[PDB]
Amino acid sequence: HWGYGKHNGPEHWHKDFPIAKGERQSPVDIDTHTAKYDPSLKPLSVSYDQATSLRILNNGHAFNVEFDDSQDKAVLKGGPLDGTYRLIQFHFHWGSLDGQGSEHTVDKKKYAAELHLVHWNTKYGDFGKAVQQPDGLAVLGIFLKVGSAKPGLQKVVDVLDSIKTKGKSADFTNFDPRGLLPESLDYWTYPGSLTTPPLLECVTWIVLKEPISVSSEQVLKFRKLNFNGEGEPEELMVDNWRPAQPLKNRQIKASF
Ligand SMILES: OCc1ccccc1
Ligand SMILES: [Zn+2]
Repeated sequence: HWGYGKHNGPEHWHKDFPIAKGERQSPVDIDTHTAKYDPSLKPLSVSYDQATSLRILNNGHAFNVEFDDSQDKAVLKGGPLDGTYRLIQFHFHWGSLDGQGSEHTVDKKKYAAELHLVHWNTKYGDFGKAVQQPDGLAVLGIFLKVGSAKPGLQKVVDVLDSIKTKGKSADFTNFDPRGLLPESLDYWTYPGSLTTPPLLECVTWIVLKEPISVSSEQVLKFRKLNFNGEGEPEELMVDNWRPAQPLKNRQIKASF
């Protein structure tokens, strides 16, 4: 199956998922000089005060912190969005080195990692139906650079020991995602896709301009995770990022 190795990595995905060469694939390089300020964009609204996290899972390609999305508790709205999108999970993509790891790039610059807060359009009833719609998901992307530690991320870093291998999960209640947000909500937005198979073209991407900083020790712990399951040969979970894809017929808009 698909992965990030030499024989099943991003350049191989198109064989099982033809949409990999589609018209609105993600991630993309964000050319800051070509992105245009869009005055029609409404302010972004991130309401995570009532967010209810439940568990953290190592799924073989990243670790997801999952939330209870059976009620409107943590929602994203505004910005380029019409309607309300509910937070279902967040995960990261990172590298083997601080010089790479992000999926989106800024003027070709690669960050050490990238956080994806995934939300689905409540008008479609559930995540499974939303991914079958062009405007089914809204994903907030946040870059990570190495420098000072991010206090709000430590709880995540500390539990990784308990989900080292694929298929392992652990209770992860009362985690506040507001602790992973940068100060400014200025962003770039464009229509795209999931960056992992099935690569469905159902995402309105909202990528924040301001990165958050995490410590060398924090990202170091990410790199100790495994792509493999327990009892299998150990392959470190690193470089689980898809590279930039052709922008094709799309315009990236800036909120600033
Ligand atoms: O890349 C965004 C994404 C969201 C949900 C599931 C997979 C991928
Ligand atoms: Zn992702």
